[PDB]
Amino acid sequence: VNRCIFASIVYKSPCSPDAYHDDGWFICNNHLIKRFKMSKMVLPIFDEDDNQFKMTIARHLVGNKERGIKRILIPSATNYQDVFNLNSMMQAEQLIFHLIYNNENAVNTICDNLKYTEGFTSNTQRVIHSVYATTKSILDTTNPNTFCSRVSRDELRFFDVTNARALRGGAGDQLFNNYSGFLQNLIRRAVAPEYLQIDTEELRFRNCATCIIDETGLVASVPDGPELYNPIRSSDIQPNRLQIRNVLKFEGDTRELDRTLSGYEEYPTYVPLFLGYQIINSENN
Amino acid sequence: VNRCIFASIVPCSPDAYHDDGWFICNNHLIKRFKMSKMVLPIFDEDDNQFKMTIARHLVGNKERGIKRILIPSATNYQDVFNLNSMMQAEQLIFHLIYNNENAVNTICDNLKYTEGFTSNTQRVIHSVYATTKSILDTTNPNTFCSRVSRDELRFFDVTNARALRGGAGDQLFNNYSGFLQNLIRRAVAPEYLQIDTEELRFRNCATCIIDETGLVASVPDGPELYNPIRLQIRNVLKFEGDTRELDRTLSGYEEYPTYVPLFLGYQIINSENNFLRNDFIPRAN
Amino acid sequence: VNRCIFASIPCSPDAYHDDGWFICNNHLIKRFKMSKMVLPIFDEDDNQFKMTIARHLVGNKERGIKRILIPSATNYQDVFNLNSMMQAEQLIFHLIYNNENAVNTICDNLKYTEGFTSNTQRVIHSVYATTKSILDTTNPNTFCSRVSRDELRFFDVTNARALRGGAGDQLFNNYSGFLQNLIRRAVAPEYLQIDTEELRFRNCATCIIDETGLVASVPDGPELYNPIRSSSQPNRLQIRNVLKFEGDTRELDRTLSGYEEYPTYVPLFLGYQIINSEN
Amino acid sequence: VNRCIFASIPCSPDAYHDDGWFICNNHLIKRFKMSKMVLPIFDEDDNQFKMTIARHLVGNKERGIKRILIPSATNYQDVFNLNSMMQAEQLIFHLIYNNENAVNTICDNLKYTEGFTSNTQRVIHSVYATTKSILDTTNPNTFCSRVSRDELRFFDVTNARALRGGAGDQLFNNYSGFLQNLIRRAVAPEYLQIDTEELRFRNCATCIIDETGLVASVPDGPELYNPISQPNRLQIRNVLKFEGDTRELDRTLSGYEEYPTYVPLFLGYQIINS
Ligand SMILES: [Zn+2]
Ligand SMILES: [Zn+2]
Ligand SMILES: [Zn+2]
Ligand SMILES: [Zn+2]
Repeated sequence: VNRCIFASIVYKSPCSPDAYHDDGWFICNNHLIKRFKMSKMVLPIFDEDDNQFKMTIARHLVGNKERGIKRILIPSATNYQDVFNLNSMMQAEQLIFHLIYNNENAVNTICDNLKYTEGFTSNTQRVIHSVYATTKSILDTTNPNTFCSRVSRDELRFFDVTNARALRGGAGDQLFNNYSGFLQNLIRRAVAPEYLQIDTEELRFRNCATCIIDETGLVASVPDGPELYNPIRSSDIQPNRLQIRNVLKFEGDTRELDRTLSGYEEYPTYVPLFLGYQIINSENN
Repeated sequence: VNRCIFASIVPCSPDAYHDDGWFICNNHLIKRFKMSKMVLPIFDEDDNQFKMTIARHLVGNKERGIKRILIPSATNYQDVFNLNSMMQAEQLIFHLIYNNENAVNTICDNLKYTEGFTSNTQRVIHSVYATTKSILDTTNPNTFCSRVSRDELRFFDVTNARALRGGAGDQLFNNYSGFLQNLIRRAVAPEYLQIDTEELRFRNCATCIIDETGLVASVPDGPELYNPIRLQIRNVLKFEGDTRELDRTLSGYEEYPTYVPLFLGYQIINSENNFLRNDFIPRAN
Repeated sequence: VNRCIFASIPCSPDAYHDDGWFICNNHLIKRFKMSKMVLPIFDEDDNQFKMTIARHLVGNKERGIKRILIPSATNYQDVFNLNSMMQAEQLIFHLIYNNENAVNTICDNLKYTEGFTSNTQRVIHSVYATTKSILDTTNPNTFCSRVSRDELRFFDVTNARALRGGAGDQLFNNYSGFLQNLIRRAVAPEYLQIDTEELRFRNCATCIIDETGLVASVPDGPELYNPIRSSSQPNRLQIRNVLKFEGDTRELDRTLSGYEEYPTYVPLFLGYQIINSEN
Repeated sequence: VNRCIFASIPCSPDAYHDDGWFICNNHLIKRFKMSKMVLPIFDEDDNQFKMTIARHLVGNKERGIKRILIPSATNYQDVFNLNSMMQAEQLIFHLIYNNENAVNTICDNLKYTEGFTSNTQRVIHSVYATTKSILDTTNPNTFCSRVSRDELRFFDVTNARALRGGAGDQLFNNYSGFLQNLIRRAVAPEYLQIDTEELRFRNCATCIIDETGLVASVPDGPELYNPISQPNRLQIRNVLKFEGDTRELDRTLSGYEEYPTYVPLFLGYQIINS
């Protein structure tokens, strides 16, 4: 039932129960925290008030104080190994990552290593092969670059729209493609465009984008100036050597005054992901 | 207790009864200015909290010009306010607000010309008048001994705050009646806040632009964002709610608000904090 | 009997307890960031006894003027928004600093009020008269006994062998005897010349005195860490910068509890002192 | 249950439990006139954290040899009469100080008198083997097989700023790894760069380590107030010159806090980055 690759892995995998349901997302929200700093979300859209589309969206908890690498949400096939250091991680995780990045050479090296171990042949071979095949089969349950484009559509999505005060830049759609198509689907669920064309009409959803794609990887960054403050809830996640941090935090009184005011309309303040443009065909000409 | 200015009417929401500086029902707020009494929760995620007002615009997307105007400039009041439709009390209120002494005295003589004034309704009417008067009087920051902002100053552009530049919008704000200034400063959340030692950016991009024509909802650039809500045409568009159910997973997903709240102007705090926050003094710069 | 001066007008319990200190610990903490305490002493043996020493409480990250514990009579008018607190405290401050001009100014400002010609005048006379009475009980006039007296004894270690001291050592003699005494009561002389031998009790003085007043400055290097602990304004808020650590040895701490604890503080030491024959 | 070295054939309650001190505090005083202690410190964010430290009680003593806290391998056999101990414990000290020539000299007298039934050979050799095993548990490099892989520490602060502690640190490295370990227990650094955070903890170091041994104090002039052949029979008697109160006037101050009354060992420089 549980789709999650981590739920396939064998420790604990206390997946968020959603993964047992129709949505079919590749990852439990828990592991979404684990490596991605992001929460799946919805942004319902409607005109006749039938709430029709309920389109998915994602929010990130990237700390404002993060710099450099930590700004990167998802590293490129270049240097993801350096970003992650999978030796901090189990062999199953290493396998999965190498598969996703198509590091088939490393996959070969791991299978060579395990070959000569008796615990491989005696016990683990069924686990390794079942996980390998199952994972790849899941990927190829979509892989719309392959498989007749059975899943989704051409979809007419673009992420590449000009920043008008930028130069005529734009690159690494090649890299987008090179991402295993489950990644591309994930993005197509994470990031809404600022714009959509209806078959006869265009609609705009935010004043400005919120995220960018470097050749290095997806980066939550302002196009200019300081990053916005992110109040990371800190409700959710080792320091075997002791770990320390400074932090800047509130102090002050008077909060009681809100007792009455709390009745008013209240605004959620998370950081959504915006980038790109969409259209629906009037006809599949 | 009910302190909506439109209690004077000779109907307000119960929410008006809170002792709060709105001095208006959400009812009349909507019915005149297409806005809602909203608030911002702000957190430092120890569950240390801070809070501010919000009011999303409600005016429909398509309509233009005066339709984009939320409240006209005094020089342009009647262009929006079709006074002839609007009851003399309403007219007098507005004229006072805009300082239209001329119209005030005009209505004064109209009292006599309304030979029904012989009915001694004048007593009630003028009582209502003075009632109204009271509130403006209280709002008047110019009263010598009234308390004023000194830890704080609000501005209506980034540059205007950052260098006290001759922001024409800020100039015209000052020129407006003190009540209007008060209501604006009450309603409008900034894009940025400087702090006694720090600065915070809430969004990379402002909501709207305003100019000497009046209070204006216009976007800074491009098209207005989507804004949802007998011999006539309902003209409704409709779209394929095919019932492709997904709630079985999505129901837990957090839903981003579909609203256009205010991120307009720039606040400075630049002093040893002595907020004294629990008082609605005019608190002028 | 309440000993604290401020109790005239929330005092710590030691105010009403038999403190030899002038001031309640609450007021001391608020104003000058210090805590009242002691050190024991031994006649080479279990035959042991005490001497008072305070420790200051100022943070590691305080800088410039903030480094001052007790400013001089000049700079204190800048260090403290004297307007920030009730007129009576202003008058008390001016009296203790001998700012009698400002005292008279406050008196005139009060008399200007039309409500002064009432029981307000009685209250004011009573309060400041009692304050002055205590002050003059502390201020030398024919003072000769052990109690509440000192007599030409030096902290300048180098000239104290000559029974002399530098102008900086003289400095506090410029202040009221109240100040001079309570200073020396709080801060231990690090060298001592007992009537029989001279000894040292610490090698590295923890605090310094300047014309600006009492500076809780390190003589050298970076300032030492301080945990600000315990101890208000509905009006006020701000942001705090908080260091913290993780990786707790919680179950090893059980074993760590098994041996003597040495707490850490900044006890106040400087200079030198001569001691009289005692009985 | 848990044991110190001196469980080797008395033991102390201090040695019912250990964290790599592996001596009674009894023996700490008995040998080097010091007591072990903990140094709790905190941030008020419920952020308590503790360090190990020791204190000596040998202030106001004179001419060095009286209050040297630790000998040197060059001189320990001189400053301590080896005849003070029996049952070849001299060999244990020779191991600790790396005088394996003296170890062999003792073994020359342990093979002599075979002790067929009592197996005095074994009687010494079991202790010696456990000593060597513990010493290489405190191996001078603590190679990763040796749990308790130490973090960096420096003592010559001035080159610890260059991470190049000089002759003092070289001599420390030459000293037996157990000595190094126990120094890590006893001596708090004057400075720690905890993720570059160069904290300072005291006005000044107290003790100083010479190539000849640990000296309780750098200065010998400004000595600090310090409370506390025919052996087993000596007596000393004291005289004091200070008429005063009958130790009751101080009862006024019975309520207030008192500052600690010790001279802990503060010395050196440390870095702990990532
Ligand atoms: Zn999972
Ligand atoms: Zn109303
Ligand atoms: Zn008091
Ligand atoms: Zn023992």
